[PDB]
Amino acid sequence: MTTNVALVGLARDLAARAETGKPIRIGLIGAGEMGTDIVTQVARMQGIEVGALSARRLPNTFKAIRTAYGDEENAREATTESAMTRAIEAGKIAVTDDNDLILSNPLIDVIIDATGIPEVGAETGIAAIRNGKHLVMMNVEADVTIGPYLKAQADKQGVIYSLGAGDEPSSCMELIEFVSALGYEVVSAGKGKNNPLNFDATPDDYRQEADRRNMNVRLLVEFIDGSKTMVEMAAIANATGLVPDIAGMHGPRASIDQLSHTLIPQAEGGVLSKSGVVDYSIGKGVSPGVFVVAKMDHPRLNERLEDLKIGKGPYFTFHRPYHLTSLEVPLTVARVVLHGKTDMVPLPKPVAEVCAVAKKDMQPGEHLDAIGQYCYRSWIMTVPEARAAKAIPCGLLQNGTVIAPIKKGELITYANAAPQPGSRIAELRALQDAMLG
Amino acid sequence: TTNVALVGLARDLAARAETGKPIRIGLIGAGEMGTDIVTQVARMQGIEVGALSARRLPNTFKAIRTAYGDEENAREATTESAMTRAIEAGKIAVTDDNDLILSNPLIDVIIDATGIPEVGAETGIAAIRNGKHLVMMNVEADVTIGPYLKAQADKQGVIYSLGAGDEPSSCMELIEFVSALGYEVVSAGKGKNNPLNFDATPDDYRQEADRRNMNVRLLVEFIDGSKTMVEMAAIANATGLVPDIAGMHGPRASIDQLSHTLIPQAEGGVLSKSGVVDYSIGKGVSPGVFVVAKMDHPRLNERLEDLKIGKGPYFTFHRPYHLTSLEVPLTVARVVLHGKTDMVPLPKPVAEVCAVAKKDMQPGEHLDAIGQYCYRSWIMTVPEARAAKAIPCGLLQNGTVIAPIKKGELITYANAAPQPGSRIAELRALQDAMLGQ
Ligand SMILES: [Mg+2]
Ligand SMILES: [Mg+2]
Repeated sequence: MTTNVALVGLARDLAARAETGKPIRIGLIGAGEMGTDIVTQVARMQGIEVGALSARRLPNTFKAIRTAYGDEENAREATTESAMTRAIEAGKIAVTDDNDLILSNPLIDVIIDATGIPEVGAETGIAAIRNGKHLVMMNVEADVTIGPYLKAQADKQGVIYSLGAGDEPSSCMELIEFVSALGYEVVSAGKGKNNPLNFDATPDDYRQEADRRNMNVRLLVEFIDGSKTMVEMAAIANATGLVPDIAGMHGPRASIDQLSHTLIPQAEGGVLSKSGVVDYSIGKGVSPGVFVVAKMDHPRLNERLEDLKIGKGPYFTFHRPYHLTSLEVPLTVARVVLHGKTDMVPLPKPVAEVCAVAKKDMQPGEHLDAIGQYCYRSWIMTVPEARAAKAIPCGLLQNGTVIAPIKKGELITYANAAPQPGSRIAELRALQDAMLG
Repeated sequence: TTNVALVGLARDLAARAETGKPIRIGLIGAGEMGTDIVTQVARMQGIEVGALSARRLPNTFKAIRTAYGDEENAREATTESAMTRAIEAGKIAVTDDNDLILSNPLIDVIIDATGIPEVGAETGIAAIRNGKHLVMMNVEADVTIGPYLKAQADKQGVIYSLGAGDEPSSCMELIEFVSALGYEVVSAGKGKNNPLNFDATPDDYRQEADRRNMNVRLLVEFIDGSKTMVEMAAIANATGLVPDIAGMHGPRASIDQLSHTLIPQAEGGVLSKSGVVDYSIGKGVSPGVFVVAKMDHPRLNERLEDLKIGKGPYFTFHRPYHLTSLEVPLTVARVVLHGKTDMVPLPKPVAEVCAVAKKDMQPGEHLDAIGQYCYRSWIMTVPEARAAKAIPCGLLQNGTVIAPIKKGELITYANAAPQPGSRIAELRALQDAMLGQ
């Protein structure tokens, strides 16, 4: 009709949900780019709606709705529960500047924080779970810091925790599930980037592109300096047991057609010390999307994949050549609510830690700024290596205090820096560490 | 073996293994596809081949020896009590009598891997009659009598599905995704590296078939387009997409050109309308399958452009692999564990696989078989096939020519008569009666 095709699978399940007259209802925190994308995407779908939308400043909620629909007719201001419930019952998106109204409204099935602020994702995440709501996490920086604790609390409450679909970590998990259900060895998994990283990048280098693209300069810097890649790969590690092969990963030069001879063991001509890793490639054809390199262990299976022109064995590349970011998150919401399935959760025992390296020399008393700025960049390590070094989890570091001189390129540790101790995020991480100890 | 924690369907299969009662497949046909399935299941958890049949008993032992290295796991059974005792002993029961498999109480799901459409029809209705789920690999049979099989499965309370891993069922994965997200499916299908040759015969391929120890008919039906017509018809008949013209356009297009080619003429492509099955000639599409989708909101167009998915409003979604028989056990797992089909025909077919003569023939000659000398498949809409009195291609093997036929001419009830006594002609008449109601 709009789609040109009969209803099948999840599309059919959503249509059946719509026919009940009670759609799945998202409580959406954050009316910026990702939130506006979600509102826009849900408007094309059946059986799923945004019940309520919050922003720090109320006008930005109306702006998001106007961008999605071309006018504000679907928006209705609500600053108490009775007003929010009435709005939703009237078929409106309740808009508010009070997150707690969304977190506690009885008609909201699932919470998504789209602010892009890890501390807010932590705060609203534990609130969602305490209110007995399912939680879909888009903030990967938060997830790699406190995900295991959120997941444990979600299980204590009988709700589902999941990373949202459409970002490299969760998209890669689709490939991992497929290869592993078939009983094949996962040799390496990850993402690519078209151009080399620049670990020295700062907002001075990108402020011009940011202005031109009307976007947050920090998103550019964390892209170029490797930080986002380190985070995303750690999320895959911590959901699978795959490990970085070396701190920071290898990040070799490899096009899509070269992965199966590069991100494999050194004994077989690759760069890896062992099989079972997260890594990434620099080169053409991989981004957007994600990959798994799998090994065949039976000569007949090798021959079938060679006859099918999948590669030359025993290593083969499985590529998902797209990820739609925000746009796929409603699919996670549907799977959670209709099927009781998560798309991606951390394991109970993390295997990797996102650590941080200084981008510049700093003296005691200076404050560390923020990811995507001037002072530091993320750096993946195994948990044992991070612990030996007393590395501070990168997610804790914004506005931290330097307590001993730090040189450009040096690891940020509990010997040379101190997080702001009063954050929900440092306080939740302490609880996670106690749970794990 | 996999290097990763159990997630999703893998986890579901491991939990099934822990019950001590695996999913049990009854496998009919010990040739190449059936040997692939025995080999693939051997590296999976929670799923086993309970029994294997062949026309000639020694081929069952040969399949098992190719899978395992020796024939140890095989045990001949000639009665139900022997078969059940063999399965309970951890053996693969082997026989030359399909009915022993079809009626054994320990068998959960039947798969016919013989590659013979008539046998797929016969064993499929028998599997349903016996209250077993049915996974169909024979697409030639499915596009002939699939609707009837699906209706009879519904009456018995069992599940009918095409097996995963072939172009039609792989494409349905993409169609599900795009349509769940509410996007317009413009075109869907597969690719071929080189131009079709409609005049190909076994003489052109017998040398390569001998060299590769393979059936020459598989090569001829690939080259002459027959398999492509069948696979696109299966997608059509599961979705309501239609060939835009008899035989489809089959334009030259690489993977990067699909989104400007298999789109409407008004927008610079070749199609008369949106919502089709078609195929491309050129690089980078094969192996696997595509959907070209259209965006209907400028923000969603912008997002996909920013992600470098394409230049809008048309975008290509590619699954760059499909593993043939190796994925079929995933269909078995989803059917038995989750009650989900991977692919079913709609109740009302929209496309018919018809046939065209490859050479002049005179009355009294017999038509031979697909992949040989006399005829090739040719997709048509159902209304055009009806109007022309076209015979469904699946009925034609060993049919009688009853009026002169020229090279390139459609095979119709006016110029040929199918063998009337086949299970496939009989079941097709039943389907036509059911559709008349
Ligand atoms: Mg990402
Ligand atoms: Mg095929």
